[PDB]
Amino acid sequence: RKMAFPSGKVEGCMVQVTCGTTTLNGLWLDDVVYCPRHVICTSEDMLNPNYEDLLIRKSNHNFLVQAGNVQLRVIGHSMQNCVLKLKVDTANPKTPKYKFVRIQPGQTFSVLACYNGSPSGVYQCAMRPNFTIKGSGSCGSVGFNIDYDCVSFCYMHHMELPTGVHAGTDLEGNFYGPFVDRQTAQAAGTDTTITVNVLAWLYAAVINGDRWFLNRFTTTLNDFNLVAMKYNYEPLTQDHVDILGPLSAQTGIAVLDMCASLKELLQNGMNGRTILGSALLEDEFTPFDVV
Amino acid sequence: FRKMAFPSGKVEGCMVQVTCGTTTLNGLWLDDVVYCPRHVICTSEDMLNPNYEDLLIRKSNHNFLVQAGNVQLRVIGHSMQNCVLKLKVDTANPKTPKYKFVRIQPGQTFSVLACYNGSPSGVYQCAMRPNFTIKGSGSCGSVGFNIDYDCVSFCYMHHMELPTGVHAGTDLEGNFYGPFVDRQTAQAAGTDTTITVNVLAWLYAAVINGDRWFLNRFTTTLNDFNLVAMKYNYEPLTQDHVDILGPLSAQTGIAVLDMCASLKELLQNGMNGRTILGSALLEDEFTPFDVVRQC
Repeated sequence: RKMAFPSGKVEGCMVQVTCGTTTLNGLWLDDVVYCPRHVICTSEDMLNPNYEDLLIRKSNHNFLVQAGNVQLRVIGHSMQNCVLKLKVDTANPKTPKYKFVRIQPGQTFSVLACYNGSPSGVYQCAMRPNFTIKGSGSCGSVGFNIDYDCVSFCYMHHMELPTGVHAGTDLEGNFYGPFVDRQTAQAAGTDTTITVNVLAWLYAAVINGDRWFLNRFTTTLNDFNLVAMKYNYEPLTQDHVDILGPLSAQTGIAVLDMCASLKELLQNGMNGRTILGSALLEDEFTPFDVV
Repeated sequence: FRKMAFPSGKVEGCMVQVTCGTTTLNGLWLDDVVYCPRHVICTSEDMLNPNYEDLLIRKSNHNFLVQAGNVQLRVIGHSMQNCVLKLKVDTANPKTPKYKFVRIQPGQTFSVLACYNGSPSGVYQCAMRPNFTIKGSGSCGSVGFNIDYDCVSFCYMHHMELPTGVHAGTDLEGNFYGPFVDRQTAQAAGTDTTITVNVLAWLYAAVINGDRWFLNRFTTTLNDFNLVAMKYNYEPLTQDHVDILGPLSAQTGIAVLDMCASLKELLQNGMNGRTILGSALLEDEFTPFDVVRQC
């Protein structure tokens, strides 16, 4: 069961930002509301937005920020990459311990999906290798991990792409992948399985006592990558084999032996079986998640 | 289309740790009462055949250490309602949400906040299986809930792990779901069925999301589909069910019975190398309300 983190510490930060005709979600941390800069655009302006120019025509009072029933007073505003930063007259009393992290493809986090500043649901997801999220007016929703009462914020939703997938940035406002906050013809590159996440998950099934998919073979890293890429799997790298090291030594299965198992699995299928609870190979669990 | 849990911060503010003797598990703290599974007072020995009436007669308040994180709560009274043990406490939880104690039917879904000894670890969406079990994740005493307009409707509290890896528990008034007891005795889940009405709502969710390949010009019968359904271990489809799907049929232009034809024709021939919304197994853990609520 993919669990998302408890959302409460992020609910306490979700606000509503409005600029003219446009509303979306912002993130209240101390005395700064963070949100996507395109809150300042019309639909028209999304074709070719000049963000410096649009922002220069704005005062603090053009930005209406409501945390629940209470309108917050914006006393300054500043663009950093594609994120807007509104200084407010009131540090958020509900501010958790928190840090900003940029995550890399394959890693997981929870998303607090909101609508106009009210949290609507939480879900667990992975950053796909093409830098998108297969997910679910949630602009400004944030993705995060919690580690011993400290929320590490890693993602903010910005755009929806033509194939029904989401693109966004870190909280320094820097996009993941080649995407811009422009309604252009940008499209997701070919998406591939997070191979290392399937192997960590295969080791999880050995931990919960299911060994039926194993075989007597082994493989080389190179021969594995050659087979697996023909099924559109991400290359496995020496650094992936290392990260899996602790799962290996715990189940006594060496990594390349599990690689051999996966190769056969892609060749055969499940033959009716399920492994953990699933009838397909799951790539949204990391080696850190399983342990 | 992702399964989504309700946000859990209103429930997080309610989780406490409850220890009696050497036993430790999770409690729910609403106003001046802490709720938790009664088998907290149980010894490894008594768990084979316990007389909860007796072993709680012999317990008094000081036997229950209740900690709200970095705060021990003073128990000032105890009582049992069915299989839930209720603890009056010195203080009343200021984070208590507006709430209702509710009991749900098989095939309804809800969100669980798993906790390890009073500290919430994570949250997932799940469904109450037709055999009254939860396929799920030191979680004992964790609760299930649905949120509607800032009202937490609690519907589940976890008691038992069953030998097949599933979970068994009660409503918040202490009544078990399914033929299970809170003793360490041989108990198993019945053969599980698929939640038909939830599979049909999930097929509707697919035509809304633009995957319409499984549709067929055909119409079938309540009776003749139900025979095709008993043979695949699916729950029978009733008229209240069809009524429940009328919204989604109106929105999509596909009558429930014509969607049933689609379902019956995919139960025999499969997807022939296609998939529904990126999945090849028939998801049965989304209710109608869940699909409407998300579309």
